[PDB]
Amino acid sequence: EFQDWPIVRIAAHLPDLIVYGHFSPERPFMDYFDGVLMFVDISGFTAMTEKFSSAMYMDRGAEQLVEILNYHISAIVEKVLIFGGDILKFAGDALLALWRVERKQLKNIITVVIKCSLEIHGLFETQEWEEGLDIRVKIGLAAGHISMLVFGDETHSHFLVIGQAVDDVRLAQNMAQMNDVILSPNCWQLCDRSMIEIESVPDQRAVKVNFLKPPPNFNFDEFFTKCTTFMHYYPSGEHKNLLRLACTLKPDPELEMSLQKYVMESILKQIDNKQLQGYLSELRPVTIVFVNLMFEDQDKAEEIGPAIQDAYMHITSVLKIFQGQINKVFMFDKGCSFLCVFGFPGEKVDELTHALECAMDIFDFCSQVHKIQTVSIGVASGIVFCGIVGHTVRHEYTVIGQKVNLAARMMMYYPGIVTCDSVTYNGSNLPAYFFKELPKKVMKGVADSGPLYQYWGRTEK
Ligand SMILES: Nc1nc(Cl)cc(N(Cc2cccs2)C2CC2)n1
Ligand SMILES: [Cl-]
Repeated sequence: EFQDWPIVRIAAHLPDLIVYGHFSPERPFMDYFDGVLMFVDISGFTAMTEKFSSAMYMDRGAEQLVEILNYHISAIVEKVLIFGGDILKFAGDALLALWRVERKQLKNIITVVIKCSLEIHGLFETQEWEEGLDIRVKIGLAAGHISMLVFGDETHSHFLVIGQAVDDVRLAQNMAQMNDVILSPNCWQLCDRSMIEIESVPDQRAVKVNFLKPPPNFNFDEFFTKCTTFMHYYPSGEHKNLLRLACTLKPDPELEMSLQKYVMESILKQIDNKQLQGYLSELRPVTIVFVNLMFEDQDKAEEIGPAIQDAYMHITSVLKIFQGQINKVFMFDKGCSFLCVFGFPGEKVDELTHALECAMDIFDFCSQVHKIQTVSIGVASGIVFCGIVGHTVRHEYTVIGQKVNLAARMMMYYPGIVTCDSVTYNGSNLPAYFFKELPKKVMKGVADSGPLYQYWGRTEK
């Protein structure tokens, strides 16, 4: 069976949630379901990101980084897929996966997902990034009601999953130490407590898995086979050796038109064999504009949806003018954030002045969108790693680096304003009184930030 059609290559960049969705063209589009979520990332990775920027890598740092990252993350991906999970999105060295199931099957699926989690940790027992540095992962699990949001215009589409289970998995995974599997409170509440031995996490209702101790007669393979009854797209029969059913997709121009809207044009160029397959793995100077949209505690998905949509419509128009791309969209703890990048495949130009002007335009517009409580934007400029991360069958373009993290922390630690780093401030074709030098905050994962500035804008008022 020939499988290497463009439609199949596009499907590598998307979950089954999207590939096999069959939803309307209205934007926003929302749907509601239940599932179990897994959030996982890799320890010692930042350490490596640093190693690969240095001269010892002889101009092949981005190539070597992408290789070693994909070596590890593709193993995680394969575990997830063989356990029946759907990888939703990647961000750097992190990924979110979903096992969508009927409410009645949540108990047994939690068991599957815990076993998957333990098998993931098992890959990394004894593993080192390099001699002297271990590679381990941290896992959070959650379960419950999940909403999906699809937003976009006639040319581009984005999706998010939303709700308390989504917030829960992020919180769980944040409490995890290397080697941990943390369960959300609701996940512990819904699980097969007869089989899962936990310990309390101090000052938290979330719990830590110590062991899976199944009954004497339990057989995991048989249990798993029964669970597959409820997995609509588990590869089976003649396709039992495939990691994904999506590998069997056949040409279908209406489906392909829908799916391509989720994928960046430079990626589609590679997929169409009009660009070299290695061209997107690079350490390149970019400017990151990280936009955070905060909603109220009580806001439901049905009001968040339209507001994201409205914000998006303006974001995309401004980025187009200023030559920027949306690299990734995230949502947790009532903040929807857009990781925007100026300068990447082909787009290099007063990149700084424009990133700042774009940020102010976004800030001013979004601040007026109904339901958006606070807009915050962090702007940082520097060398970042760009590349397609994941497995051959399930991968995405992503950006990794200290300036990405810096922009992300700025937007959270300095809410309600537009902030920029020192590179941006100094490089800009703009006068000093357009800025305000800020108090320096101690920020998680942040270096010495260097001086940080608010972009005040062109007038006092
Ligand atoms: N809300 C949301 N949706 C998706 Cl599909 C992904 C995503 N993020 C951020 C989150 C991580 C954990 C819970 S939400 C993944 C890509 C890092 N956030
Ligand atoms: Cl870096």
